[PDB]
Amino acid sequence: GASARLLRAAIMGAPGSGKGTVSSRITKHFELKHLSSGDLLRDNMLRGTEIGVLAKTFIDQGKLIPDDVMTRLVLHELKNLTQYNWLLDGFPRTLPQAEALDRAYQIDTVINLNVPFEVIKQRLTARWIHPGSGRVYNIEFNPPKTMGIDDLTGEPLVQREDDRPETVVKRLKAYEAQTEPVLEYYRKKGVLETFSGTETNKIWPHVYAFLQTKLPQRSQETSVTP
Ligand SMILES: Nc1ncnc2c1ncn2[C@@H]1O[C@H](COP(=O)(O)O)[C@@H](O)[C@H]1O
Repeated sequence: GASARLLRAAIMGAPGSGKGTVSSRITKHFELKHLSSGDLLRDNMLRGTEIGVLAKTFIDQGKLIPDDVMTRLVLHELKNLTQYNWLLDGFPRTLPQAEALDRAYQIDTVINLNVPFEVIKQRLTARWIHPGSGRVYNIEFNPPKTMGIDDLTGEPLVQREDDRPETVVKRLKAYEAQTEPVLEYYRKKGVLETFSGTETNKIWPHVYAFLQTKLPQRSQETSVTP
């Protein structure tokens, strides 16, 4: 369609930054292939491939899969997608992945969502479970009537170790350490576009207006016929 005009883009953002929502809306409104490296890894795992076994090992220890493995897997998929616009998501995560990618394809725009630390920390530590019933409470959307207590039984709620504040802080500092070199690398290339905000619905209009200058709105499903 857009003949020598295909978008090679990447989207970046901390866990809890709303990146997942913004990636959904981009794919809802524009004609592009969204390649998510976490989804490639889940599929390989689901299919029980050798990279699926390798990956599950690391992901269980919350580590990054080595750069060469991750780069090979992604580059193999992009080989197939050259005729489409694409949005890469979760890759590059490290500076060897970004340098490697640059030897194979020219990346035109990297979208970075910059949301304050405390906002991301509040999102990621918000979930509590009542173990007996499976009832979930999210402090932002449906808080219990008394904190740490199940509404219906009065029994205590618990939080997974992953959702605890200290664990979350640790994950965010690691993500920052990892991706800060990547952002600086795209910033020297002049391809980094940063969108800052505290709510995803205030950031989205700007990302939408920015990609509309770049690519084809998916033909017309106006579903809010309001
Ligand atoms: N670009 C990447 N490099 C290395 N590991 C990755 C990458 N993308 C996904 N993963 C991993 O898969 C896990 C979940 O990915 P994510 O869906 O992006 O949180 C991460 O903790 C890493 O173990």
